[PDB]
Amino acid sequence: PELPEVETIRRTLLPLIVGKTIEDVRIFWPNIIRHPRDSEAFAARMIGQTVRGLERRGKFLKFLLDRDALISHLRMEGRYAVASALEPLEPHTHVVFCFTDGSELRYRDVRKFGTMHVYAKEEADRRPPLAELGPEPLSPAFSPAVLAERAVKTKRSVKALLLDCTVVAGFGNIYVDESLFRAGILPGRPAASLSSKEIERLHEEMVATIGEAVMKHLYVYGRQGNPCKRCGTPIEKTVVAGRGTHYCPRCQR
DNA sequence: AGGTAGACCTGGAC
DNA sequence: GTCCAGGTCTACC
Ligand SMILES: [Zn+2]
Repeated sequence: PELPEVETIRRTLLPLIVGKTIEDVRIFWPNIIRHPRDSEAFAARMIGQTVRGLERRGKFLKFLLDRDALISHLRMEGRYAVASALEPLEPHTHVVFCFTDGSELRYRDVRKFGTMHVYAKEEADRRPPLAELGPEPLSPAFSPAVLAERAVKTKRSVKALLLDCTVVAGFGNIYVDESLFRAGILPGRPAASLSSKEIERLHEEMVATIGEAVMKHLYVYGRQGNPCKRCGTPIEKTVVAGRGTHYCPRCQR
């Protein structure tokens, strides 16, 4: 899921698990557990901790327990559900946290691409994968100044810049293409070639793009061959930053 | 060795 | 048997 849907999961999951105490952890695909590397230590350390909170950083969910934080990335098709220990697990269930009240937090993932890392709370932010993660796009910490500073410094295309997780959190292929379209900037342009006016406009559209989605219709992403919604020009697709890239050659410059 | 490009977690679909 | 999905932390220099 994208950032806005991860925020929805964060908001919806929290009341279903807050205040519950872990009694067991069952792991059916150890490779999902990335820290501690030994999934046995992962399972053992969580036992007896109570869920106190659930936060989001970029696309990462951060489950706050007593001593530890569990940092979870759903990647492609990871999903969490809360259900009774008495019911059969659903297909592709790879990790299960059993609570003392007979309920369970289940993690399902067809591709097995998701990741889990557990650290002491006070360490989580300075260890992978959260270490280096850029500012939240909806936060004052993500500013035109910050964006301009990174743009003027690189030889990369603007798209490559915006896909860099250290620049800003939670921007992937879709929102990058959409933001660039709304700002009227071609994705293949050198980041350093953007005028201050363009940086300001891109910042504004980046914020509106994720902002409208987190609170609540694509212009270019996956619409190649179809008419642009603003000028009717056919949307085109190329490779930029080694990625499938969608844009309107008339609206964007 | 800082900045960058892009390698890699797998099952499902071709 | 081959290829795709893809964000991001690795690894290349
Ligand atoms: Zn257009």
